[PDB]
Amino acid sequence: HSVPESIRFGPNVFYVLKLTVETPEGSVHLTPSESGILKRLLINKGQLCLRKHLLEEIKNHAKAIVARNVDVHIASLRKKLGAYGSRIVTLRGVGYLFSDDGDKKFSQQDTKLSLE
Repeated sequence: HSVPESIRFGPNVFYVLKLTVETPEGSVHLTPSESGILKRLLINKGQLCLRKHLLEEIKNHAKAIVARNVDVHIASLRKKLGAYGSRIVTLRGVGYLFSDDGDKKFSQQDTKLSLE
């Protein structure tokens, strides 16, 4: 297991602590409450999670301060987030399988500055 602290999906990078994804043209902002849901799922990045239990992850980080539920906040997130919004898979039997890729990003070294 490896807890990542960044997002890299194709030609678009998203920060888990910035809430802003840089696009080819420029940048793209979004709501931290909706992007917060994808931020909690990014901590796992491809894992078997539950729905109701997910409320505990979105509740621990503002249970949407502008909605009625989290499931409805993830839908609007699909607008700001992008292709990552669809990442959250709701299997009718398994639960929540936000299958992304798997290639985590464990910050092994602390720096990199030497001849090659």
